[PDB]
Amino acid sequence: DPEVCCFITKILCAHGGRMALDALLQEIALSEPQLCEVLQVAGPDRFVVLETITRSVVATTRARVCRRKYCQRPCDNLHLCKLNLLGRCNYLCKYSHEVLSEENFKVLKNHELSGLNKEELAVLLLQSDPFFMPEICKSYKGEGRQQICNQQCSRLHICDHFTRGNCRFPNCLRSHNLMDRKVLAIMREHGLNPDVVQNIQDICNSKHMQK
Ligand SMILES: [Zn+2]
Ligand SMILES: [Zn+2]
Ligand SMILES: [Zn+2]
Ligand SMILES: [Zn+2]
Repeated sequence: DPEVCCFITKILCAHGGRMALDALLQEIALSEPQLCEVLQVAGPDRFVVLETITRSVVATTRARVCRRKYCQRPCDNLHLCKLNLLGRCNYLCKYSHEVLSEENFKVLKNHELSGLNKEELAVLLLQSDPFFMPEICKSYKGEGRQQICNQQCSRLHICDHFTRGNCRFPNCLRSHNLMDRKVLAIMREHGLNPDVVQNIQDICNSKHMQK
């Protein structure tokens, strides 16, 4: 049911975007096969199930924040301040700080996320929309060479395709490890804590299996 999915998303986001199946069952009030049937039918575009023997669920969405500076309407994306959600916008900003605006509520409705408050929505977006990640080094060509990039580098040395869930290269040498200490340090500065990065990592790992 749509009312069931929406409610799970809500529980997960209220616990930081991730829950172990045991903790979820003790909130949703369904049986393990009832909950698993819901999760599997909804798909990996809503819930990502992972075994770490210990089953865990990660909340995700196909909803996206508009990347344009001056966007000409109509637009099917959310219109908000990226920096404000990353805790880097308190100062004037030309982007909307009204998360649950009229236009955004319409978008949330298309993605069945109208139930969510601004905190739950932010948790969800920080781990689902690749737009919230730091800029990846444009001159990064992969590991195992002398010239990895054109510097002495302050940017991410990760596979750009992997973050967009479209790394289709047979034996890719560009890093897929967002859990690397050097990467986590760049993430922390951008406004993404290690728990958020762990969720991004697992959603990206899931997207890599389908494509
Ligand atoms: Zn737009
Ligand atoms: Zn702002
Ligand atoms: Zn670089
Ligand atoms: Zn790759």
